[PDB]
Amino acid sequence: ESHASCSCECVEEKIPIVTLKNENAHFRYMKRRNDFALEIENKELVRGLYLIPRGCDIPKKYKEDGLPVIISGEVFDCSEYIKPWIKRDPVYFIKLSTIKKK
Repeated sequence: ESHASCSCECVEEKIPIVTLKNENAHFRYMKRRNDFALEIENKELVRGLYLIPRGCDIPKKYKEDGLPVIISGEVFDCSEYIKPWIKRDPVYFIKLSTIKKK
């Protein structure tokens, strides 16, 4: 179990989606973005959307494409992005509390 700290806060309103506890996931390297996302097993909770551990400094040992991991944290969106005029990358954000290699 590696504990983590995440500080990329929402500007307008945090919109909580779901809280994950000991969730199976895989890290996915995102070529265009050039960042790592998490794909979780329980697709029904996030519509299959990848989770961006935004602002979280992840230990280098987890940054491998396809690595199975076990994660906990708060999945959320930000209302500033929920606007009729906003075109967005379809993702949710996650504030990670723990990550473990599966």
